[PDB]
Amino acid sequence: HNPVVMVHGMGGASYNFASIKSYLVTQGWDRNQLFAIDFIDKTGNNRNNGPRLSRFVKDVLGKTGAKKVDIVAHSMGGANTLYYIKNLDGGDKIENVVTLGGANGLVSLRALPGTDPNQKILYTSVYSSADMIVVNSLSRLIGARNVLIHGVGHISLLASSQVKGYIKEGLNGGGQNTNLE
Ligand SMILES: O=C([O-])CC(=O)C(=O)O
Repeated sequence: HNPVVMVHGMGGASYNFASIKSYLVTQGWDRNQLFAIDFIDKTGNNRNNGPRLSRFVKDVLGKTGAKKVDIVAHSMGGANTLYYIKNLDGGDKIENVVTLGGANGLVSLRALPGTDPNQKILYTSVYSSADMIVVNSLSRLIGARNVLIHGVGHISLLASSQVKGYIKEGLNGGGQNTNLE
């Protein structure tokens, strides 16, 4: 497995991912390869969070020696991740992306393939018809594996067993990117 970088949303914190971390450890990920960022700007502005994410990923690669990271992102964390890929230095550093209720369309409505010609970035976008915070048209990405679930609220995306199964599938290479390179 690649190291996993977990990216919180507006008003969030690294401890938002505590239950997802516990799940992944019981499914075979090493606790020492799971990394969750804490942004300073809790309002989610890309001009702050994009560069902070860039440096965090650089640090993770430097301390693990991995070639690429995988990303799990919640709400505005999805937009921050896409900004890093689109405008900054993330195009060749990411393999698998999973967004949970992502506010992705504030940056892109396309699953951006990145810049490694040997390997397109693969995406799973999970969103819920019961999400009262992020409308689903912001979460769906053309070219991704888009997964619509029902009955789970925006915060419960971080606890739901059904959501965790899709995270596992995405981190094991089960996302998609059917866009052109
Ligand atoms: O694009 C690159 O590989 C250079 C880079 O990540 C950085 O400036 O830290």
